[PDB]
Amino acid sequence: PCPPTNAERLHEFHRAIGAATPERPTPPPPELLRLRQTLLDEASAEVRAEIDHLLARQAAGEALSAGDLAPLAHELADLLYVTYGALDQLGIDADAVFAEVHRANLSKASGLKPEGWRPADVRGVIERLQHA
Amino acid sequence: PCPPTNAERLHEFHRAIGAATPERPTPPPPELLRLRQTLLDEASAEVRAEIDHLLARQAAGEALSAGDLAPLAHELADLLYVTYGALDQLGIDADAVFAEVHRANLSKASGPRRADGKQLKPEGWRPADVRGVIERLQHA
Ligand SMILES: O=c1ccn([C@H]2C[C@H](O)[C@@H](COP(=O)(O)O)O2)c(=O)[nH]1
Repeated sequence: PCPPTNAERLHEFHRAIGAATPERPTPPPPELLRLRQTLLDEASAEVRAEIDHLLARQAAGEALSAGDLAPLAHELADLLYVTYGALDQLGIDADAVFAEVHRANLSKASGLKPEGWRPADVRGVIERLQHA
Repeated sequence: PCPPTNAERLHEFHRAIGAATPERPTPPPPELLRLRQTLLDEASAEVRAEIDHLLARQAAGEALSAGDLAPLAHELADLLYVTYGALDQLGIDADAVFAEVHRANLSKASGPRRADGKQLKPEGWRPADVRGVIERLQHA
């Protein structure tokens, strides 16, 4: 009926590979935080490498095609993958947190802050996630 | 209908600020790439600072609570926002790309693991065909 969200895909991946994926927000061991940092740094470096390639080709006058974007698109998705992966390993529903950030960002656009603007309250999202 | 995805939320956000983005994959101006790179670097640095802070509290002997994770979770979601933001400005359906990357990541399950925990690739592993995703979206 509906495809899984990208956040739910990360849950499937971590279960498939035996990586920690708690049901509820869970303070992690330092080894997990270190790995998440390393995976983010790896993905971030590949994105930058591909952006630099495209800028260098444009500087030389190349007319980029849609297909020329595929390496960059791949690395940007890898960066999503390990960003979702950090939230999943923390036991934090990424869609619930993203929804709150989106609420605050979109509400901010509807104003310059609008009158009763409420910034993102991720602590509240964390507390509600513990109590399902 | 199916609920909106986070990539669809970015498309909604870009329209709402009056900067509607392409519906199909579209090569961007160089200015667009340099701006998206800066946003990614700043969001990445915010995340790194929060991870460093949690690691420093743990190395001090402090016990983290779930509530202590909210600043990190916030900055990770901000990073999602600017990463999805980049794909949306390129006119590239993030969910289509992500689905194919996901399929190729699930096929790594039989591979070995690195000392830090990273899942590595088994022999015979084949990468995702993101060129095929872009081609499919471009014609469609
Ligand atoms: O432990 C891991 C190992 C790999 N990946 C995903 C992130 C990227 O989508 C892609 C990067 O893998 P490498 O190409 O760096 O091996 O696999 C993870 O999420 N967790």
